[PDB]
Amino acid sequence: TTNDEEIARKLKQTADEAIQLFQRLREIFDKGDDDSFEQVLEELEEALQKHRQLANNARKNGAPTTDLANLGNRFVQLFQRFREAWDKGDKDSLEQILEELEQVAQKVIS
Ligand SMILES: [Cl-]
Ligand SMILES: [Cl-]
Ligand SMILES: [Cl-]
Repeated sequence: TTNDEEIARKLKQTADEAIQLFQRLREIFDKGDDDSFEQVLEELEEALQKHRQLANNARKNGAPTTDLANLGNRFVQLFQRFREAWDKGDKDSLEQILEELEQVAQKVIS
């Protein structure tokens, strides 16, 4: 098809990467180790940047966007706080911010 579907397909793919990766980060946090955790942490942020960049391109070409959410803004702003909490070592934040994140995700996917 057009390059506008390729963008629609990649928005959808990157959202699925983030959804997948957030589920795994979530449970490493109930388990695992800074090793895997920090690794999944960066994967999730890599997916979300791709998604964001794809979104800019769809907006440029005015592509007909079907956006499953926008707790998307909610999710991204909460994920930025989570990273600041992690990087600050602030562990009590981490648990609160991780719950809010799981709540947004489930609101979108269901
Ligand atoms: Cl989507
Ligand atoms: Cl908070
Ligand atoms: Cl919410």
